[PDB]
Amino acid sequence: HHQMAEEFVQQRLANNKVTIFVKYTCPFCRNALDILNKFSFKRGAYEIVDIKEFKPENELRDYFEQITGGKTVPRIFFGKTSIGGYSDLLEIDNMDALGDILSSIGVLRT
Repeated sequence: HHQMAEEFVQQRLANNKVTIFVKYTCPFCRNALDILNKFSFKRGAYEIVDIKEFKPENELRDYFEQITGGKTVPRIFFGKTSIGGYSDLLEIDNMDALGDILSSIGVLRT
């Protein structure tokens, strides 16, 4: 009668994969996606997850808070590890560390 938010999130994560959880309209979502969309990924190594597929929204917010420290999208995962949100990603990009991190975690098409 009820999928748990924890299962919804964790089923979509993998060790060598970037997963970003978004909503259709979320302006930091687009901004985040634009960063990631600069790169070409291996097959199955990048997934954009529409959180409107999960109800109730508050259960998924509460779970994101427990494992990422924030409630609202975008929520970005490099492997099974939470990176946080848009300004977290922007910070990595601005330091020019993002390409190296993406290389290390095995997601880039070469």
